[PDB]
Amino acid sequence: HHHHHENLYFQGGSRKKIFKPEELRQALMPTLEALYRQDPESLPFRQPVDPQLLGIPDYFDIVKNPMDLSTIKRKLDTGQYQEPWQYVDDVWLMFNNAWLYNRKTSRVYKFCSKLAEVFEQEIDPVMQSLG
Ligand SMILES: COc1ccc2c(c1)c(C(=O)Nc1cc(C(=O)O)cc(-c3cnn(C)c3)c1F)cn2C(C)=O
Repeated sequence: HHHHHENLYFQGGSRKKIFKPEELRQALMPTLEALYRQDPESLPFRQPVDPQLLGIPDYFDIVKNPMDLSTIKRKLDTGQYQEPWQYVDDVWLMFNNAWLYNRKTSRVYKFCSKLAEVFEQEIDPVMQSLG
């Protein structure tokens, strides 16, 4: 959760601007696209986890707030984010759920780490420009 330390405007205080959905798409969709471009690493993250399909019925005992790339895409596509930090926190939620649910020595854990590396590189300059 180190990103809470930077861009303190998103952490708290009074409203200084209204982000329009188009503004957020233009700034943020490229960072999401960067994750989708990771093949094979994005494949476990392009749809919500389906416990019955994947044989992991305990999934929702562990992960209370599921998230995935397609949901994040949809929220950007339909204007459901009011501010950029909400998008960033959903990306981190997706990664944190995967790292929580999966052992370190499983494929999905490894793929999560790769995607997290890619995201950090793409997002940092973007969030500076929006803060
Ligand atoms: C069996 O144990 C687990 C445990 C956690 C998993 C997954 C599996 C997982 C996953 O396998 N997602 C997934 C889902 C689907 C789907 O159709 O819903 C498809 C793939 C997939 C697509 N192509 N490939 C090679 C794999 C895919 F990787 C995604 N997970 C997450 C994000 O935690």
